[PDB]
Amino acid sequence: YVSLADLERAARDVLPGEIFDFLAGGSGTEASLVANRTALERVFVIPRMLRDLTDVTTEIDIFGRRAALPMAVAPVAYQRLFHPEGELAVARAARDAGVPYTICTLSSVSLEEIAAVGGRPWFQLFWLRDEKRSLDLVRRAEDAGCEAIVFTVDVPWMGRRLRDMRNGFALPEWVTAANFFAPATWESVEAVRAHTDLPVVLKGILAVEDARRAVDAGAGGIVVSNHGGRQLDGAVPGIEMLGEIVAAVSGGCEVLVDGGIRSGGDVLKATALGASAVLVGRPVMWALAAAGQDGVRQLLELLAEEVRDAMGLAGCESVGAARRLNTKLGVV
Amino acid sequence: YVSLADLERAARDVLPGEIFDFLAGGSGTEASLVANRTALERVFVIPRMLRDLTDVTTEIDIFGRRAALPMAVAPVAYQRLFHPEGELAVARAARDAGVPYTICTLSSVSLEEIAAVGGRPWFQLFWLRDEKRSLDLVRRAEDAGCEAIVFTVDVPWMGRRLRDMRNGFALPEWVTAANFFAPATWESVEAVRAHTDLPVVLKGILAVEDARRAVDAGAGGIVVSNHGGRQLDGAVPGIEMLGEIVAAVSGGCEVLVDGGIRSGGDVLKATALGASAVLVGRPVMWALAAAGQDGVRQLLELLAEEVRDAMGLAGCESVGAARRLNTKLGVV
Amino acid sequence: YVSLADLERAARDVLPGEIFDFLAGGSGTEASLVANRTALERVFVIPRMLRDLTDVTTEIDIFGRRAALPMAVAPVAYQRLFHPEGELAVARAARDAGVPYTICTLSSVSLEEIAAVGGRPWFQLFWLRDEKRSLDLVRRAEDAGCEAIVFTVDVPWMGRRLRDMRNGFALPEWVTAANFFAPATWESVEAVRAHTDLPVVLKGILAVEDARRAVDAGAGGIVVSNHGGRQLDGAVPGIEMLGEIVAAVSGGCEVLVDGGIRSGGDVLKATALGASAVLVGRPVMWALAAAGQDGVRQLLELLAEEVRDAMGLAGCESVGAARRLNTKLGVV
Amino acid sequence: YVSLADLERAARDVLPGEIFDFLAGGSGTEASLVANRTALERVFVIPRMLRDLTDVTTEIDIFGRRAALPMAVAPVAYQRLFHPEGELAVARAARDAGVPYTICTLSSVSLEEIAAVGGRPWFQLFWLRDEKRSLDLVRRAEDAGCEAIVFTVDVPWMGRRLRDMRNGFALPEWVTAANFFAPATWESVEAVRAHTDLPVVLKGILAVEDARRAVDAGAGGIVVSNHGGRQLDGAVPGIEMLGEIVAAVSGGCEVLVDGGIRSGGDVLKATALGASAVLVGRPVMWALAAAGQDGVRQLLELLAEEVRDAMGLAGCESVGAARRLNTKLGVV
Ligand SMILES: Cc1cc2nc3c(=O)[nH]c(=O)nc-3n(C[C@H](O)[C@H](O)[C@H](O)COP(=O)(O)O)c2cc1C
Ligand SMILES: Cc1cc2nc3c(=O)[nH]c(=O)nc-3n(C[C@H](O)[C@H](O)[C@H](O)COP(=O)(O)O)c2cc1C
Ligand SMILES: Cc1cc2nc3c(=O)[nH]c(=O)nc-3n(C[C@H](O)[C@H](O)[C@H](O)COP(=O)(O)O)c2cc1C
Ligand SMILES: Cc1cc2nc3c(=O)[nH]c(=O)nc-3n(C[C@H](O)[C@H](O)[C@H](O)COP(=O)(O)O)c2cc1C
Ligand SMILES: O=Cc1ccccc1
Ligand SMILES: O=Cc1ccccc1
Ligand SMILES: O=Cc1ccccc1
Ligand SMILES: O=Cc1ccccc1
Ligand SMILES: O=Cc1ccccc1
Ligand SMILES: O=Cc1ccccc1
Ligand SMILES: O=Cc1ccccc1
Ligand SMILES: O=Cc1ccccc1
Ligand SMILES: O=Cc1ccccc1
Ligand SMILES: O=Cc1ccccc1
Ligand SMILES: O=Cc1ccccc1
Ligand SMILES: O=Cc1ccccc1
Repeated sequence: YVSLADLERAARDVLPGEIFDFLAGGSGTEASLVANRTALERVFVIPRMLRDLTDVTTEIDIFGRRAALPMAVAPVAYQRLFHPEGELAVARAARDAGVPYTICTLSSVSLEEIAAVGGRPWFQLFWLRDEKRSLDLVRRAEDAGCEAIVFTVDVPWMGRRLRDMRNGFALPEWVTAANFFAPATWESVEAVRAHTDLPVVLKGILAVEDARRAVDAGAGGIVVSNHGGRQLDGAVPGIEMLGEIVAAVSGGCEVLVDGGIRSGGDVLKATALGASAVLVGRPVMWALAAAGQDGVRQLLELLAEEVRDAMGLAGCESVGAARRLNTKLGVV
Repeated sequence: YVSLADLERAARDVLPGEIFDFLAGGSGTEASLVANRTALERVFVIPRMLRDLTDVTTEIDIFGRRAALPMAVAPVAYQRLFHPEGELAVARAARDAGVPYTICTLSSVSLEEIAAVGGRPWFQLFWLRDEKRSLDLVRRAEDAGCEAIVFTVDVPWMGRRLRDMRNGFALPEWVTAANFFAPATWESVEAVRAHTDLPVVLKGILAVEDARRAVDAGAGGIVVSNHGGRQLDGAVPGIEMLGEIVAAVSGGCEVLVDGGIRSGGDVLKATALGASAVLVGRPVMWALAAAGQDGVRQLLELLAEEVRDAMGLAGCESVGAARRLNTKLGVV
Repeated sequence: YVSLADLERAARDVLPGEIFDFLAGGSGTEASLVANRTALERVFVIPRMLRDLTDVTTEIDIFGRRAALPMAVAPVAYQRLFHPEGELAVARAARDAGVPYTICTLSSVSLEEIAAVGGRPWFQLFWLRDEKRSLDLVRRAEDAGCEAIVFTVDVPWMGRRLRDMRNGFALPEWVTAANFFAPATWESVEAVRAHTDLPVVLKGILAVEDARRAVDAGAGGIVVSNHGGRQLDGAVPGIEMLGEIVAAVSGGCEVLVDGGIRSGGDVLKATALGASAVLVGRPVMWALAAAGQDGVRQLLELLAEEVRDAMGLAGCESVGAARRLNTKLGVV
Repeated sequence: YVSLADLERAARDVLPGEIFDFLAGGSGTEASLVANRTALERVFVIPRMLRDLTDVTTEIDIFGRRAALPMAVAPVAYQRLFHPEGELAVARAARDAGVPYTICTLSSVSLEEIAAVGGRPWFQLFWLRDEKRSLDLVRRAEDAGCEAIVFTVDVPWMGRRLRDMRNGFALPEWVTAANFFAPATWESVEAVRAHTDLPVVLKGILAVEDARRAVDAGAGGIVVSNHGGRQLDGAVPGIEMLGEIVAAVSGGCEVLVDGGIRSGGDVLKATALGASAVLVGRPVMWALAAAGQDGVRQLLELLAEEVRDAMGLAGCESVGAARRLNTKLGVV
């Protein structure tokens, strides 16, 4: 595989159509799904030349741990839909690559099983029916050795995914929510913050004032995101809000971005716009579908080489240097 | 049906081509018809997160009455072209959904018949040959229980609809103007205002100074509109003027918009740009053609669910909150 | 015919390909030819409503004569290429419609013959080999009753028309320059100005400072133009310079525009951007090819109806009112 | 041949696919390769009229020598891939046209052989393994009569050219680096500057501050360039940075540009944006592939005629006048 797009073609060949559509799809007309790509494609980097590249490193420190790349695997529910080893295949590959893996509340293998793989597991939270049960998922994750709580804040309920409606998609019998909902509010955030000493990271922030309030609320991070175009159809891409958000928080929490990251050059763009790191979703699932654990490993190796290549071509010996790159908007 | 576009495909299957073209078409090169869609597609919403959604409501108060959604059925002439029950089918569905229905001067069923259906009927006025006759349509509508007079101000004469010219389109013998023209001026507006205590709503305003003068003239509302691209070919879309107009009137009348609204997400965009409410035209006729009254009911149910979904995903428990959302222009 | 585009299809059917390509083509990659259309299509008009349209008139006064429309027939060389009656057919139709016709230095019928048709003939000048001969064409035109000298200033030499090169195009033997060159300068302009009391109109101005210098030089008008994309490939469209030029001359001469005018709505756009009038080239030749004099008459009747329709839909009882319309740039 | 695009079609016919792909390709998704073209196509020139064109000249003085056109042949490695005479064919044609030819460090004929052709040879440097060897290539080039050292500064390592990866491309046995690497830094630049009295020209500058530092470092020139989209995928086109860079250096060194120059009109655009001169890469290789030396001669003759045509149509008797032209950005 020489690009992430080789993995999409391979996954489309193997997966049943309805499962590929569950993975690929967005809400509504898929305007936000398409815009994630449009927005990255319009961004051009202004590279620097003639800088020392003796010791180029793609490593970052985030939430108290070194990561090999400025990237983590996004939370994607129900990974046994894609391969029989599901979450465990992906988590093992992530661990071996040195990148954090986000364990989902709707994982198809229990969070404790996945955490036992090792590595840098984070845990993604959906707010449940009651405060007490939500907090017991958080405590389970903490007890299992997860390093951060990624509280998804863009899902008061799930968006309208028309592909899934048209296909009548449902989980096969052999895929379940192995860890076993209500709209979250700022009160819910405070309940979680008070319940754990782990960093709380709010995923699905797009308004500048929500980013500021996240810092004020004691978040350790945010993920600037439209949920891969799966929630509000017409929501702005995160990449379009990122520079404004980075300025507004002015170092008060880590600022991650996701949506449409499909290469190491896209990772460079995100960092040049101010991101601490990115999440990658769909491509990880394509690799899992195509070739299981070894597929995910190959994807992460490819991304690592693309990120190193882009950084050095742009004159950046470190991710911090990449954050200081300037950008220019173009057309098409 | 899971989107309004499913209803267009269904209506195209059933209607005779020349009738579909009367419905679908615009004037000239159809530049304004296309631009209505282009303009909405370029608008992205910046949603808010973590707000209380216990009691999300899509209701609004307008012209002294509660409406179930921030939407009314636009005036569309000659609805018996589309289904044999024509206006009565649509009016019954609108009533049962709690949304206002605009009775046309060129209705194919008499205004009194349609008003007798109940609901929240408004009445759309075309200025006639003489002041006295125009005013007698207005008084008829008022006597029949219509709640607002929607004075169409963008039709000194009808635009050049080339599809209709090419097809040699004419009304079938079995469709007539069941209520049975000259260019309206500001004097005409004053004559109507003096003749009725109902709110007068000027439909087809696009210039900012015309919006201000409408308020000064005692209008209770305006509809910011290029008449669905059927009048001046090259007229700006209403959605492109709306934010400027909302600012200029600064609460002095209700500001509605129409043209290309095709989803609850489009309704959210319009409200985020400052609209009090939208009108929907073509899609209502697609539903009527496809399945009569029950079709229109299904369309309104679908729109209601899309509007609620979009509002809540965007953090809005009320339409007023939606009006306070910010937006960003994108590409394609 | 219900649009000017119906006439292009008709002309393409009848003309030999190499002649159609001589007519249709531009220089180079045809970027400026395409951009003339792109630029008009991006312009949207903000129409006004509720104004008195009792006496809508499309007439203007220009160069001391009333014209029926704010339009003249552009200079197009060698009109016998398109129809055997050539210039005389077009001139007769123009006369009968009340619009000026521009007689070309490279006309295929002598300027005196064409002037004898009557109407409002103008005369287009290419600068010759020597001052004395150039001035004798000007004096011939004046003696024949031409009303204005349209000095073409964008042709130091002819552009590179690749269609014509690829086709090996040459004039048939039966088409000649019936009135029978060097680069013009500002000195040439002064020589012409001193030689005639007719208004001198400089055609092919695009830089703002050239527009100002034209006024200072005693021009009675300019035509803001890239020569229909036939001269510099990459030259800005005139419509893109027009508003800036209108502001800079601040009423010191008439400011016409050409390039891509294909409807009465395009005429309205040009006037809203500040043009006194437009020239129309290719479409007049399409009508001539399709149906001779009667074709040109039908085209002018169609344009007159489109201009009246657009003006009134936009609330303009006069061309001066149209000049006061505002515009908004859109997309696609 | 009447455009440079006729030469691409001819080269595609003759070359083996993998060699055509080595020539045509870019890195990654080829976004920067495409953007070079997009960016030029969006630029429109505002031509001037009525200026004296008695003695139009396309000549410039650069690096102490007259050149016939504001253009040089870009460095392209391994020209024997394209034709058996390789570099010698191109160098002879360049010499006979009066335009500089850039001899590559990775030339397939030795630099001394190519320099012996005569003309205005420049020499392109890739930084080697050690300072001493790099400097001995520079001294070789100087001893052979090269006039400038074009130090390529955008290649710490070669970009990821996916076409070449997919094709498994390798040099045939009969093509070698006939003159026979590490990342260059600002120290490397100083070492070269101290070693030669020839002008040092830094090729691959895109950041404004890198342009300024180049002047401060004693460069005689820069080439504003993204390496034809072959290095960082997502790097801004040089043409998009050029105006800003020209302003920042404020005459302190020559400022060249490359990437996508495909006509004399593109040369005019570059000069209007402030370039001293352009480089042309791919098209020279197309001509070499199509017809060897005589092909390159025909290409240079065509470009010379296009540059003269564009300059004069734009009112420019000299390249300096062309630099004073203004431009406007358009769409598509
Ligand atoms: C099939 C699928 C399932 C997802 N499940 C979750 C989830 O359970 N929790 C969550 O916070 N995000 C979820 N996401 C959103 C991703 O975490 C991420 O925001 C999104 O996929 C955008 O990134 P991409 O373009 O890299 O896929 C899901 C995405 C997909 C495609
Ligand atoms: C077939 C048809 C007939 C119409 N008749 C009228 C009318 O009688 N009065 C009026 O004010 N508007 C009329 N309109 C305009 C609509 O009220 C509305 O402004 C327009 O359809 C734009 O909305 P849409 O894109 O939702 O269709 C008509 C529209 C259509 C398509
Ligand atoms: C076939 C052809 C011949 C032309 N000949 C002349 C000419 O002799 N003199 C001149 O000033 N312009 C000439 N023009 C330019 C036109 O006057 C006008 O500027 C141009 O056609 C743009 O308008 P259009 O898009 O309406 O064709 C010619 C145009 C065409 C298509
Ligand atoms: C096949 C190929 C080989 C190249 N080799 C070199 C090189 O050895 N050194 C260098 O500085 N640039 C090299 N370049 C880049 C060119 O000098 C130039 O920057 C680029 O081709 C952009 O111009 P174009 O669009 O005119 O091709 C190469 C380009 C191509 C296409
Ligand atoms: O978009 C995220 C998602 C998560 C679980 C089920 C369906 C969708
Ligand atoms: O159906 C899954 C879900 C997840 C979070 C909130 C609401 C629903
Ligand atoms: O307007 C900001 C922006 C940022 C990234 C991509 C597109 C737009
Ligand atoms: O565009 C509105 C309309 C109304 C009646 C007849 C024809 C068209
Ligand atoms: O033909 C219908 C009509 C309506 C209003 C004004 C003029 C004409
Ligand atoms: O320029 C304002 C605007 C508003 C909505 C859509 C497109 C443009
Ligand atoms: O573009 C104008 C023209 C005029 C005469 C001959 C060829 C072209
Ligand atoms: O070939 C026609 C012509 C016209 C004006 C200037 C130069 C050439
Ligand atoms: O930038 C001004 C403009 C004017 C008309 C069309 C396109 C652009
Ligand atoms: O892009 C330039 C190049 C040079 C030598 C080998 C391969 C590529
Ligand atoms: O492979 C060729 C090369 C050239 C310059 C730097 C690194 C590699
Ligand atoms: O924004 C500057 C620019 C310059 C040339 C082409 C495109 C953009």
